[PDB]
Amino acid sequence: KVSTPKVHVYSHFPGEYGKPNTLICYVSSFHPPDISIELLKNGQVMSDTKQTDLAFEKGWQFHLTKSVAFTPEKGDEYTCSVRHMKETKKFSWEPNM
Repeated sequence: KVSTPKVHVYSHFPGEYGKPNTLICYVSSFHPPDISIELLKNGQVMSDTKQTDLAFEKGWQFHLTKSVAFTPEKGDEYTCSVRHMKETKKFSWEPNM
C-alpha cells in the first residue's frame, strides 16, 4: 500500500560560485500521491519556484519536480523539504565545489 518517496536534489549545471544556475528537487515513486515539496535557502522558503503538475506513469509511478533559479555562494545552504504521510524530510544540495 505505501511507498516512501525517492528524492534527489541537484543542479542543472555544475555548480560554480557566483554563477547563475538552476536548483532542482525531483521526487518519485511514492504512494499515496499526496505530497508536498519546498526549496529552501539558508532556511527560508524560496520564492519564485516552479512545480510540474504531478505525473503518473505505467500505472504505478508518480513523479514531481520543483525547480528554482539560484546563484550559489560560499556558506549558503540549499535544501529541499518533502512532506509525505505526515512526515517532513529535508535533503541537502551537496556539491563539491
